[PDB]
Amino acid sequence: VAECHLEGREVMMVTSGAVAFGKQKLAQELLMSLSMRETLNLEPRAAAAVGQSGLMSLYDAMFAQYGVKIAQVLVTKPDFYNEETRNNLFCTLSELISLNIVPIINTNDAVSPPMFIPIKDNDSLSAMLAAEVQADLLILMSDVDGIY
Amino acid sequence: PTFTERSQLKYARRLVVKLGSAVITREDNHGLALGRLASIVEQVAECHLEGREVMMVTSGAVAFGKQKLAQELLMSLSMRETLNLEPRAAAAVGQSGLMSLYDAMFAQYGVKIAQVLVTKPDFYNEETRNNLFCTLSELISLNIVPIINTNDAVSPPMFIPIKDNDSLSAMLAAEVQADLLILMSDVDGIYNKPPWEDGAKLMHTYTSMDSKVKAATWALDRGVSVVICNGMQEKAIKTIIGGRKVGTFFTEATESANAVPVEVMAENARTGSRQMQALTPAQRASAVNTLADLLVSREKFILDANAKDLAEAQKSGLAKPLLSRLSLNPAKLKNLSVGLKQIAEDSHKNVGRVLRRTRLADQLELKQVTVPIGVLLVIFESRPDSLPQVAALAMASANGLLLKGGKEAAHSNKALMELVKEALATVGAEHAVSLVSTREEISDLLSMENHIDLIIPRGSSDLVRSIQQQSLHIPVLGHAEGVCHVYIDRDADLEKALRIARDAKCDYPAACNAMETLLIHEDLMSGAIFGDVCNMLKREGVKIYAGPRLNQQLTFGPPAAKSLKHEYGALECCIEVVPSLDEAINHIHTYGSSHTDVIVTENDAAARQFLGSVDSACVFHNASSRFADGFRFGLGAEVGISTARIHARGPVGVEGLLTTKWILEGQDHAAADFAEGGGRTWLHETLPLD
Amino acid sequence: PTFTERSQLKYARRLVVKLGSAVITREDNHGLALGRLASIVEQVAECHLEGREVMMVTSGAVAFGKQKLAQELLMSLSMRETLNLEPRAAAAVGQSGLMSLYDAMFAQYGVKIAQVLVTKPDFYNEETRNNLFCTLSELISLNIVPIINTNDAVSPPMFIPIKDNDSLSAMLAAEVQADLLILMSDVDGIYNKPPWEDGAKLMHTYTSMDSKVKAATWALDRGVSVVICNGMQEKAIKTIIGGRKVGTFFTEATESANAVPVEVMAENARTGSRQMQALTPAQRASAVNTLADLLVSREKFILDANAKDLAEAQKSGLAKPLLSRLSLNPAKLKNLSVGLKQIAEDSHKNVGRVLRRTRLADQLELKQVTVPIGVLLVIFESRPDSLPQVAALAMASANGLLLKGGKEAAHSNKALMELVKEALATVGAEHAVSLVSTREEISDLLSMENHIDLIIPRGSSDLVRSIQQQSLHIPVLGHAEGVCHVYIDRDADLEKALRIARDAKCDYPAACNAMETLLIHEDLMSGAIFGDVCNMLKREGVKIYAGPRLNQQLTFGPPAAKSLKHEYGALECCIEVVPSLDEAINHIHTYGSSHTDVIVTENDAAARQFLGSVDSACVFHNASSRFADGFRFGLGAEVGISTARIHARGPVGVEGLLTTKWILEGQDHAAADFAEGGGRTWLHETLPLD
Repeated sequence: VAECHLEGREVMMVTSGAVAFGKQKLAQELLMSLSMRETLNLEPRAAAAVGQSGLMSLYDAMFAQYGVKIAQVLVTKPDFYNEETRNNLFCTLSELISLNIVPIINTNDAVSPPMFIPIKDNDSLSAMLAAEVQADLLILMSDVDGIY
Repeated sequence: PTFTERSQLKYARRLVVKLGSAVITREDNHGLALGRLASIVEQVAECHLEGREVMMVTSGAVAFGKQKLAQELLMSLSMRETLNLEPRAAAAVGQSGLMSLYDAMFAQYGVKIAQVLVTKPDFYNEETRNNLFCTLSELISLNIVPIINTNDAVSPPMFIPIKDNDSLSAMLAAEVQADLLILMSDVDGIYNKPPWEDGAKLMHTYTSMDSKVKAATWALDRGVSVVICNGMQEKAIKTIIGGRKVGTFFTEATESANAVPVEVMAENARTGSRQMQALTPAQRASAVNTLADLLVSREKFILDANAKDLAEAQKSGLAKPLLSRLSLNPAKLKNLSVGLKQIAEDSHKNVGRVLRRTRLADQLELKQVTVPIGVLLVIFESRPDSLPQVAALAMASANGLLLKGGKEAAHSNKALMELVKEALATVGAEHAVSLVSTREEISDLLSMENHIDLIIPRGSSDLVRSIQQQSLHIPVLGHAEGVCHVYIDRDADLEKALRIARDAKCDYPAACNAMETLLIHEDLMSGAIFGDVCNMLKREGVKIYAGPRLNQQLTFGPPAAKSLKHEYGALECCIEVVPSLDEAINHIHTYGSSHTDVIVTENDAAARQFLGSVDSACVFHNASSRFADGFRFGLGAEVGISTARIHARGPVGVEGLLTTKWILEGQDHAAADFAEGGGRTWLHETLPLD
Repeated sequence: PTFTERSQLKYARRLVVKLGSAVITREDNHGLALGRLASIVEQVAECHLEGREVMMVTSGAVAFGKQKLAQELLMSLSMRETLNLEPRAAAAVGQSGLMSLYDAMFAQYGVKIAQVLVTKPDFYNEETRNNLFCTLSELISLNIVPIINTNDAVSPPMFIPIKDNDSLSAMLAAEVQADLLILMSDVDGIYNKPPWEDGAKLMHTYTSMDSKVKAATWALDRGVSVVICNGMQEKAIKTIIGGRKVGTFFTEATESANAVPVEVMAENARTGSRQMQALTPAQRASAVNTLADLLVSREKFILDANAKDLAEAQKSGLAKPLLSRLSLNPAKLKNLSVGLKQIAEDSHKNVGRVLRRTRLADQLELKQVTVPIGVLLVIFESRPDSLPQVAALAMASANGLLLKGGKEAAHSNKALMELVKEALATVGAEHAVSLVSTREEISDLLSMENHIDLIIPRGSSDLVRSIQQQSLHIPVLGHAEGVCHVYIDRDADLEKALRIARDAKCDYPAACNAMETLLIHEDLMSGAIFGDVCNMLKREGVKIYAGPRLNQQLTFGPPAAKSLKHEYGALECCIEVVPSLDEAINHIHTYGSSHTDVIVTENDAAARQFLGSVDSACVFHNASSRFADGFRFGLGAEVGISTARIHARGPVGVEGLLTTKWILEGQDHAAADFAEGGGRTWLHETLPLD
C-alpha cells in the first residue's frame, strides 16, 4: 500500500480483526492476574477496545517507516442514516484523501458493535464506502483463494 | 462525598484524570509538550502500579491534528505557489497520533491501554450506557488503563448536558463512582476575581472556566470529590494525592468542621483592637483585674480542663519537655495570679505616651505618640502557662492577639480562652483575643497579609527555627540561637570565673541564653585554672569539648569539638582559649550569634574596650549569661528575645509591642505657604513634652 | 574561552549536553524517568530547531540494562524457586532500549538521531580519531543529532585519561571546538564544603564530583566554557541559554572584570564601621566637614564627571525623570554643601545616648545605649544628588554603607565615591563606604545574609516595588504606595478646603505623599462646594474621576474611577463622598495604605475622634499631605518613608538608623545568687540618666 500510494493513487484501508487481537491481549492480561494458588490447578467490547488501540499503534509505526501518515475514522450503524452525518463523513474522507493521508476505517466495536445495503460487518461497510467515494477498484483480501 | 479533608486523599482508590487541550500542546504550536505528557504519564503509571485504578480522559486531539494537517498541507503545494483545516479531519489525525504516543509512553512501564470513543447520543440509550459502563468496569478490573474521548472524527459533540471533554469527565467519574476527580487545566486553580485585577486570590477550598466550575459542582453532589490543579506544574498528581496543598479542593465541610475558621477572627480582633484602643484609663487595667479574680475563682474548671487533658496526653508519652511542662496546678495559677496582678498596675501609660513636641510655626504643633501594633500572632508549644501570661501583655498593649499551640493541652487552651474572651466580654465589649488552634496550617495564617502584623514564636528553639525557615513577607521576632559566650582576661580572678561559669551553665541548661562556650587568655593555661574549671564541670558532669588552639595545647586533653558554632542545650560546653582579646572579639563576631555575651576581668581598660566593641544583643561584666529574662532586668514581663537589629534588642518588654504615630494640629497652613511668598517661617522649637 | 558572562550564552552556536546516569533512571529503579528524559529531549529539539548544533552524550545504559535483566531473570525461575548481572550484558540491553526510546521521542519532533559508540583505544590511533571527528562533523552539518556513548557492551572503559562518560564529554567538546558544555548532574551545582555542613554555599561562578571538577577545568583551558546544572530541575537548558543564573559557571573573568567584586567590601566597610565607631566626638562631624570643603573645592572634577556623563546620557533619551534629574550644577552643590554642613553639627550625639538607667542590686547598674546598625544598603536611581546626601547620614550614623544605582550618571557616581572614600581616608583610617554599581545582580547582594542589615530603596516608587516583590530574608524599609487621603466634615469651611486640596495636589504631584483621593460629607454636596473644587481642578487641569456614592449622586458628573486603591502620580485625583465619618474611617482603613492622611474641620469632637481612630503613618489637621519630608517636620534629613508598623513611622530621621544595646556592670553577682539562699534583693530603682 505504501508503494501504491507513493505512486499517486489514493488508497483507503478498511481493517477488521480488532476483536481477535484484543482477545489475545485480554487472555494474556487475565492469565497474568490470578492468585498464585489458582495457577496451580472476554466480552467482545473490551477486547475490541484493546485491539483497536494496539492495532492502530502498529499500523502507525509500520507506515511512518515510509514517511506516510495515517488517521483512523470510526463509524457505526446509525452514522449511515443521518444524511447530514453521512455527508459530513464523506466530506471528511475526501478532505483527508486529498492531503496524501491514508485513512483507516473500522466500525466502533468498542461501544456499539454493529454485529448486533444493511451494514452488518466490515465487508458491507467496505462496499458502501467504496461505492460512495466512487472508487475505481475494491479489493477484498479474504483468506480463501477466490471463489469456487 | 467520602472525602472532606485534603489529607484523606492518600486512600483514594479510583481516580479519573482529565487533560485539558492546553496541557498537551505547546504554545507556538510546533509539536507536543512531551515534558508535561511524559510527567503525567509517569505519575499515572506509578499511581497505577500501586493498586489504584486510574482512567484518563484526554482532550486536545484537535490541536495535534491541526498541527499535522498544517504540515502535510504546506508540504503539498506546487513549487511556484511556495514562492509567494476542517475540525473533523484534524480530529482524526490527532486521535491516531496521540494514541500511538500514549501507547509507547505507557508500554515503557509495562502497562497497557485501550481507547474508548463515545459520543453525545451514546448517553441516552440506557442499554448503551449500561453496556459502556460494564465495558469500562471489565477493563479497569484487568489492570488496563482506558482512555476516553469524544468521537470528534465523525460527530463532534461541540455542535448533565455533555458539551466538551469536561462535562463528559464529570458524568463518567460520577457513574463509575470514582473517589477523586482531577481537572488538570492550565490555570493555577480558581480565583475570586479574574487574575488581571486586585483581589485575585487563589481559593484553596471551594465551599458550597465557568464550564469547569459548573461541572465540578454537579459532580460534587454525587459523592465525587474534585480537585482542580495547574497542569503546567511539576509533580502535580503525586503531590495532590500526597496530601499537600495544591489547587482548589471542592468540598462541603464548612458546616461540618467549624464556623470560626480564620479570616474574620483576625478582623474581628482587629476591630476589637479599635474598640479596645478606647479602654486606656484603668480600663485595660481592669481587664487584667477582671481576669485576675477569674483565674482565682475558676480553678476547678481549669484544673479539670487540664487534668483530663494532661491525663489523655500522659499515655502518649511523646518526649520529656511536653510530658514535663504540660500539667497544671493551683500552685501555678497562684504564680500566674501574682504576675498579671503586677502587670495590672505597671501598664497604666503604655499607649498614648508623647515622644516629641516641636512647633514648626504658630498654631502648628506636631507631636508623635504611641499606638498599638494591631493583630499579633504568637506561636507556642503545649504550655498552658504562657498563654494567659503573654496575653496579659496583649490586654496591657491594647492590641489584637492570636494564638496557636498544638493538639496537646487543647482542653486547657479552650478553657483558658473562654476565661479571657469572657473578661473582654465583661469589659471590652468585644473579644479582641481569639485562640485558633487545631491545625491552622501555620503557613496559611502566615501567608495572610495586612491582617496580622508580627510573629512571635514561643514554643522552643525548635519551633522558632521552623518559623525562620518558613517565615516570609511578614515581620518576625524571637531568638533563633542562644549561642552565648564568656571571656576571662589574663588578669581575671579565678574563683569568680569559676562560680560564673558554674552559675551561667548549671542553672537551667534548657534556656536559650544558657552559655554554650567559654574562652580564656592563653597565658592563663599556666595558672592552673584549666583544671579548676574542668574540676567544676565534673562536679556537675559537664561534657567538655575542645577547640584547635586548645587541642594542640593539651596532650591528654578532653575530646574534640565538631563546630564552634554548635549548640547543645544540655550539660555540654566547649572551651576554646585565645591570647588576643582582639581574636576573642573576632571569635564572637565570627562564631557567636550576637545573642548574649559577657566579660569577667580585673583590668578596666580591657573591660571598657570589650563591652563597647562587641555587638551582642546585651553585654555584661562580672555576671552570668542567665540574666536575659526581662523580669530580672527590672523591665517587666518580656515576650521573647531578639536576635535581629531592628526595633528590638534582647528582652522585648512592653515597649517592643507598641509603635509610634505623628499628629499635627494646624490652623490654616499649607506646604507652598512655607515658601517666601507666604509669611511662614520654620521655628522647629522643641517644646518640653508633658 | 569565547564567553565570559552568563549573558553571552544566547549566542552559543555548538552545544554538547551530557546526561548523568542519575538523571535518566528513577531512584526506586522501576523504569525510566520519562519526565526528565522528555523534558531534556524537548529542550534539545527546540534548541536544535533554532539553528544550533547539539550533540548529546548519554550515560546510564548500565542502570537501564540492570533493570531489564532483573525483570527477565525473575521471570525465568521455576515455579518452585519462586515460593521461597554482569555489567556487559546489562550494558547491551540498556543501550538498545535507550536508543529506541530516544528515537521515538525525537521523531516526535521531525528530528533524526544516530548513535556513535567509541572506546578507550579509539582515542589513540590518530587516524581513527580524525576519522571519528570527520564523521561527527559530517553528521552535525546535516541537521542530525548524534548520540555518543562508550561501548560498554564489549569493552567498558571503567576497567586526558578517558575513565567515564564525563572525561569523554570534555575531550569531545574540546575537539569539536564547541562553545558551551553542559553537565546535567543530579546535584544543584558546586558547593565550597559538602552539602551536609555549614558553609555549604552554592558557587554561582567557579573562578580559576571531583571527576566532574577535574574534567571541567581541563576542558575550560581549550576555549570550551562549561556549565554544571541540576538535571532534576525543570526547564534547565532553556533557562541556562536564556542567560538566567542557574548552576555553576566556569570562567576566567576574575582578572578581566574587577577586583572589588562583592563580599569583602561588605566586611571591609563592616570593619570600617568597627573603626568608624571609634570616631564619635566631633570626628565624624569632621568627616562630613572634610567632605564639606571637598565638595566646594572639586567642582570642576565633579561637574565634568557629570557633564560628559550627562552628555553621553542625553542622546539616549530614556524617559523624562532620568533625563530631567541627572544633570548637575555648582548651584546644586551649593545646595548640597549647605545641607551636610547642617548635618555636621546636628549629629553630635547620635550614637552613645543612654536610654535606661536602672539598678538591680548594689554595684549592679545596667543600662541601654545606642549602637550603629552596621552595613546598610540603599538603592537609588540615576540621581547623583541624593548619594552624597544620604551618605551624610551614614557618616553621621557611624554605620557601614553600600550604594547601587544604575549605568546612568555612573561617572559622577565614581567621582562622588572617590570624594567620600577620600574623606574617610583622611579621617576614618578606612573607607566604610563603597559604591558597587554596574549590575551587581541586585538579588545577589540581597541574597547575602549577616553581611548587610537593611535595605532602603531610593530611586522611585517603581524601584521600591521591585524590592518589595524581590526582598526576602532581610529587613526592608521604604514606602511602597503613597495613597494619601483627605476629608472634609459637614461643618468645614470651604475656602480652606479649597486651598488645602490645591496645595496638597498642585505642589509636586510626582511625590509619594501627594494626595490621590479626596472625601467630603454627603450633606455638603448641597453646599456648592463640589463645583468649587472641580473649579479649582480645571484651574490646574486635574483629571477627576468619581466613585460609586458620587457617580449615582451626580447626573452629568465626571467620568468613572477604575479602583479606589489606584494611584496616578500626575494631575489626577478621584473624589468620593460619604456621609458617615465612620464610613470615612472604614474607607481609609479599607483602601488607604495608611501612608498619610489628614482632616480639615471646624468641629473638634470630630477632629479628636478622627485623628485618634485612624491609623495612618501620620495624621494632620488643617494642613496638607505635602509635609511628609522630615526636613519640614523639623526632624532632620530623613532617608525615606515607612509604610510598615515596626521600628519606623513615616519620616525615618537619624534615629531610624540606630539601634540599642544593653550593658551591665556587676561586681560578683550571679543568677542563682538572686534566690533566697544568696543575699540578693531586686531593687529595680530607675535612676535618672545623665
